[PDB]
Amino acid sequence: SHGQSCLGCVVLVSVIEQLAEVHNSSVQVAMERLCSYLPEKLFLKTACYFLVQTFGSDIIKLLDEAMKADVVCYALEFCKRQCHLYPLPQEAWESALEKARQVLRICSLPFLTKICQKIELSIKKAVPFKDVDSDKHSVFPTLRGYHWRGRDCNDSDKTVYPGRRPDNWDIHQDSNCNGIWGIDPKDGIPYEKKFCEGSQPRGIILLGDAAGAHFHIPPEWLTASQMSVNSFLNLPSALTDELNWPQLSGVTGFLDSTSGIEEKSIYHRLRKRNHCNHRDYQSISKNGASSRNLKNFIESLSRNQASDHPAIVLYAMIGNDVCNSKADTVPEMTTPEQMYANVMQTLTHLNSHLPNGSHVILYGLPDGTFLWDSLHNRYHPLGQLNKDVTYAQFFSFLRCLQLNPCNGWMSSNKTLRTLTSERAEQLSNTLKKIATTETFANFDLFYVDFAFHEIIEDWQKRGGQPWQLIEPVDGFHPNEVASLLQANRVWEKIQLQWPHVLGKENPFNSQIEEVFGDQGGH
Ligand SMILES: *[C@@H]1O[C@H](CO)[C@@H](O)[C@H](O)[C@H]1NC(C)=O
Ligand SMILES: [Ca+2]
Ligand SMILES: [Ca+2]
Ligand SMILES: [Ca+2]
Repeated sequence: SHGQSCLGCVVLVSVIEQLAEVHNSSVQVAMERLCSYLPEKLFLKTACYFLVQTFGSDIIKLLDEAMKADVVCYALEFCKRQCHLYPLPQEAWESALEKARQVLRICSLPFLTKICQKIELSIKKAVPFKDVDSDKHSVFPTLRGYHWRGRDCNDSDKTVYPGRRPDNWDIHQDSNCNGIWGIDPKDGIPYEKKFCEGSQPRGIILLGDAAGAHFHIPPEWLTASQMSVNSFLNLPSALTDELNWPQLSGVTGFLDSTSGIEEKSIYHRLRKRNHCNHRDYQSISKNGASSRNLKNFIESLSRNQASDHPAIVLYAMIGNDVCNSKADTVPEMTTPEQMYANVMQTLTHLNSHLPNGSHVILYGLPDGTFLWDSLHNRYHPLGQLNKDVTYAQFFSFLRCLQLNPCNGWMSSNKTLRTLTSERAEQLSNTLKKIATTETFANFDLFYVDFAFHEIIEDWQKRGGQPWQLIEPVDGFHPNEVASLLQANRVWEKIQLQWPHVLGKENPFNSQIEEVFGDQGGH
C-alpha cells in the first residue's frame, strides 16, 4: 500500500515546491498558503495544519536543498523500496537520498470507528449512506446520494421513489417524486393520469465504470500557478462522491454544463422528451467496474419488476476489461469467451429484475491508443509550471508504483498498445454478436460502438484539439465534453434505428410545463 501514499506525498510536496516558486515565497510560507486555500469541511484544513506541523520542518530542509518531491517522499519514508517522477540519473538519485539521511538523522478511535465502518459499506455496496427508508434514493447529494439517482421526496416512505408506477395516480402525495401530483381543478381528474398516462415512460440506468460516473480530478488542485481559495471549494463534495461527478455525466447528468457546449445528457434528452421521466435516472457505476466484477455491486440497482416502469439500460464497461494495473497486464485482460460468459450472466440478472418493455444497449470499447498519441509529449498539470513532467513520464511513474489504471494503453510499448486495442476490438465484437443473436423475455438487446474517432471529428470541426477530450490529471478517462459528444452520438443513433427504445414525445410536456414548471428541481 506504498503506491497510494507515495503518490499522494509526491503530489502534495510538488504543490508545495511549486506554490513557493509561483509566489517567490519560502517553503514555510507556501505550506501556510496551501492550507489557507483548503476548506474546513470534512476536517481537511485541520489535517493540513497537522501534516505541516508533523512534517513541515523536514520538508523545508529538503526542498531548500533543491530536492524534488519524489526524492523528498522517499526520504520521508512515504515511498518505500525507485520510482522517478522527474528526470534524474540514478547516480544523482543516490546522492540526494544519502544527503537526506544526514539532515533528518485513523479510523481506529473508538468514538469514530463505527461511522467509518458504516460509511465503508454504503459506498462499497453503491447505496446512499443517508437513506432512512432503505429505498436506495436519498435526500443528500453525495455519499451515493441523489447525484447518482433521482432525489427522494419522501425519505420516510419506502414506497416513494422515482420510477414507481403511479399509486392511484398520486391523488394525495407524489408517489414517484416526479413533481406531478394532485387533481385537475375544473374536472376533478388526477393530474398524473391526465398528463402521463399512455406515454410509455421509460427510465435511464447506467451500468458503467469510472468514466460512466465522470471521474474528474480538477487540475486546479494541482496547478499552483492559478491556485486560490476558490480552487478547493468543490473538494469536499468530490471526495464524498468517490471523486465522481455523475450529476454532470453524459448519461445520468442533470446539472447545467460548465464546459459550455450545448449538448445535454441522455437523461436530459429523456426528461425533455417526456416530462414524466423526471428524475428517472440511475447511475449504477463504480470505479474499476468491469464485466468481471459488475456482479459485486449490480445489486445496488433499484428497479422493482412489478411496481416500476420500464427502463433504458446502458451497459458501459468501456475499458477495465483491457485496462488493469498488473505488470504482466495481458493475462489480466478479459478474453472474448470470458466476456461472453460474464455479460450473459449480467443480462440474465436483468431479465429477472427489469420490468417488461425495457431496453438494454451495449457500449463498445474505444481504441485507447488515442491516449498515448495525444498526450505522451504534453505536460501533466504537475509538470506544466517547469515543463518537467510529460504524460509519458507520468505514465511510467504510475506504472512503477503499480498504480497505472491502464498498463495496456498508457504505455510506451507500441506493440502492447496495439495488442490492447485488438483485444478491445475483439471484446466489442463479442458485445455486438450478443445483441444480434441473443434474445430475452423482458427486453430487447442492441449494440452501439464507441467510435472515438467519430467524436474527435465532431470535436475538430468545432475548433478543438483531440487532447482536450481527456481528463488532464489522470490522462485516462474522457472528460465532461467527450462524454456528452458520445451520449449525443449514441442518442442520435438509437433514434435513427430504434426509436421505440426512447419512445415518442409526450404532447402534455407544454401542459406539464404550464402547470408545474420545474417540478421541484433535482
Ligand atoms: C511489448 O509488449 C509485447 C506484448 O506484451 C511484448 O511481447 C514485448 O516484449 C514488449 N516489449 C518490451 C520492450 O517490453
Ligand atoms: Ca429514501
Ligand atoms: Ca422514499
Ligand atoms: Ca407523480
